[PDB]
Amino acid sequence: MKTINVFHYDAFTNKPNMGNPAGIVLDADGLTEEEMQRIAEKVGFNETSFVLSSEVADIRMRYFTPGYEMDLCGHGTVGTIYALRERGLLEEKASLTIETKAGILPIQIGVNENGETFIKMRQTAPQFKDFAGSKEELAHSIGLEVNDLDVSLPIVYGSTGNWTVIVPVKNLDVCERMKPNNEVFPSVLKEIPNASIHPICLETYDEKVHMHGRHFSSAYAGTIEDPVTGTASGVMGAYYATYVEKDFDHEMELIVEQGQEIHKDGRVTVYVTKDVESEKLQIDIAGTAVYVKEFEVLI
Amino acid sequence: MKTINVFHYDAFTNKPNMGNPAGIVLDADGLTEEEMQRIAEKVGFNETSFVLSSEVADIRMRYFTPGYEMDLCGHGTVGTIYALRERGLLEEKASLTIETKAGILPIQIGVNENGETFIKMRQTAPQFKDFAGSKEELAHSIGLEVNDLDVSLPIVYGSTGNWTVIVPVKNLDVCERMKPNNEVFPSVLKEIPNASIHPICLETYDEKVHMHGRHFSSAYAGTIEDPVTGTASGVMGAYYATYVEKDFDHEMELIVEQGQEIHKDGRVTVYVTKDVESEKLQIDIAGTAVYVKEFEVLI
Ligand SMILES: [Mg+2]
Repeated sequence: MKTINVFHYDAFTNKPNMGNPAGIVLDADGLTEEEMQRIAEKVGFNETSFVLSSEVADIRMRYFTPGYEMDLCGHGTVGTIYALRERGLLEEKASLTIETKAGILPIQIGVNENGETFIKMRQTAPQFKDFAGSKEELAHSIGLEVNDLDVSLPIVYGSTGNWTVIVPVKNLDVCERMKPNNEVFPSVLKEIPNASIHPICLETYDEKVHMHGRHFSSAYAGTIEDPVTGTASGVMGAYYATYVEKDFDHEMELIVEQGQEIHKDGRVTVYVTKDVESEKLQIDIAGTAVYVKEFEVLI
Repeated sequence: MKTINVFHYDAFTNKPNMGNPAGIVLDADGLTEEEMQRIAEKVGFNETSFVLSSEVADIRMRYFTPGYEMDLCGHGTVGTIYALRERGLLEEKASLTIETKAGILPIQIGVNENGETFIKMRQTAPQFKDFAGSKEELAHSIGLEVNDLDVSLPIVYGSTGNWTVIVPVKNLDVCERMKPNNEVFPSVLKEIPNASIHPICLETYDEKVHMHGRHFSSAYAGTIEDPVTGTASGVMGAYYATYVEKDFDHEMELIVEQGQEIHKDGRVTVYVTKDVESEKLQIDIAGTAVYVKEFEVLI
């Protein structure tokens, strides 16, 4: 048997246990892909990342769920680069390239006002489609009634890499009552039956934050609810810039929060940029992260 | 998008192109399994080896044929360690360990009777089974008549890691007449259909060597003839100690030659020890290697 040290960092939070868990093997150059998959299974977190040597970038990363390899994982990238940086395991520079199976990712490493290191990455340009299904059926699928929805803002499918349904609800009291019936989502979401559902409101628990959301997994995911979701956060930023606060020049940013209803406290910073030659908004997200624990896995 | 330097050293010879070609990537830590497989396919050698980081041994190695990964490769290990040492990429030591998927291999290094650097490896204790099939079909499958076989020595399946059939034939003249019909081997070798066939005789081209072999690959392999075969040579040494000369004091060494019929000239040194612990023969082999070329592979 071999002994592998695995770290647990929580992404998109500054407090242990209050974010999206990210397993990390800080130097995976001694491992095969089969070993990586087995380590991720034994770790049993939603995802475990492996830091590797690269021929074409500063580093390479592979991302695994307990059952399969993913081409990309935003929260795993945030947690992993944060850990490398904070541990003294990176070169002295404010940007990094990461070789992945989906391409080379440029990463920016910065510090926020509070002195915390933030990891910033680009998402895919946003796409929206109107939701044309039944609002009452949608409300019921998340344990609500139709008058819990916010009539003033549109329900839309949105993607900056993965499709989710942005469902505006009246306030936090509504969010607290939600109960996802994920198995029924496909019947309600005709256009994109495998989308997740991400209800939102502008009322927030955290003071510096502009939007609140909750994330309910697709019917095809197995899971019920994700703690702090970087992909959906990017969609929320694009949505905000498109439907809520449209009047900006060049660049705006907002912070979204997630996880309070399940005893967490996640925050994602979303940067929305427009350029005169670009057909769509440009979306970046950034988050900080925090050490949770380290433990041994035998393989 | 990646340019990989591939080295070619011939194993089990001191003369360029007179041994068993070993493709070598000296630092493969930037590569996936798929990339390593693709490089092996492009190179086209019977085996290409990849040097990788290890947390539990001096180095780690993976071995690939043009089509699939192998668990072990003696000639690739010899060529690779010889190359690493030649280029100063290993701590210069008389012993080291190599992590492989099949286990950690202890390796010894020294200077042989001929003044060349040897790489020495432990094989598995010999297993034998009598060949009970048709000697006629066997002889024909190697382009011989049944009369060309040496009746005074037994035909056996033998393994020190890979099953092969030791087929004693008259002499070197008979060896030169041979031509393998590998496709028919499984139908001939009823007991172990996927075995290779390794004819031998005690007449040698080099008077300072003890046994002559030739290696005809299994039907399943992507080859027809292997130039200098470490596994089979270990079986030959065991065979010598078991069936030819059983009278020695604790340990003996012999040299086997292979490759002359295809215009090469390989040598494997075989160490046979009467292990008191296992109460069975213990077999090591060693050989030298030689630089042939370097070239780039784009993947
Ligand atoms: Mg590797």
